[PDB]
Amino acid sequence: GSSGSSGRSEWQQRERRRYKCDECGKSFSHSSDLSKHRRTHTGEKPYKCDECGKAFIQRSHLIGHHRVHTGSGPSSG
Ligand SMILES: [Zn+2]
Ligand SMILES: [Zn+2]
Repeated sequence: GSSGSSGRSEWQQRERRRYKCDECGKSFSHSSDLSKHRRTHTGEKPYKCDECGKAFIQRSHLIGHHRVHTGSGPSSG
């Protein structure tokens, strides 16, 4: 037969704003600005997951980590 990791079998992806804070709930056009904002809440890693609730220094660290958590936009009738 046939097989192999494929995933990404989604039709519509609706992920939160590209640059938005979870602490307060604000959004920004630039990531650089948002990064400086999060500070007003805490001065730690510029990245932090929500599902698990962990902080990361590098980007890739989170980019790949996200995997652990299912990624699929919400569907509706
Ligand atoms: Zn905030
Ligand atoms: Zn996580």
